[PDB]
Amino acid sequence: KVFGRCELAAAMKRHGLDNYRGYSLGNWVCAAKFESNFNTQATNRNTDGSTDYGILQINSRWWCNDGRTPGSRNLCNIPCSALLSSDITASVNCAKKIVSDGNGMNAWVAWRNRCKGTDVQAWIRGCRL
Ligand SMILES: [Cl-]
Repeated sequence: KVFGRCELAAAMKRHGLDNYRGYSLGNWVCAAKFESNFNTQATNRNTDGSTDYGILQINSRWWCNDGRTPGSRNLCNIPCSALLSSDITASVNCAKKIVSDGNGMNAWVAWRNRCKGTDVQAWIRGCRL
């Protein structure tokens, strides 16, 4: 599923991401835009053999199991394929664990490089929220 911008904003808010760990809802929409372009089915391999999955590109080395990543930890205790569903519940629950770990949203390279320090609130403007 390719979410609309305001459509994904409403869903992330419904699942309690707005202001989660102090990160306003705009930070999460911006991150999804640049990690996956709002596409729940996005997958991208990394150099270390792991792969990033879903609308927030969660990694198979530590967080989910795709059965092909050596040293997998599956800390979110889910198959990575669950991160590609049209229902973002699984990606949201795992993202909550990631952002709580210690480095905050810096765990998302696209957020650090393209969202952090910008007008992230622009990513929810015009949305009926
Ligand atoms: Cl915001």
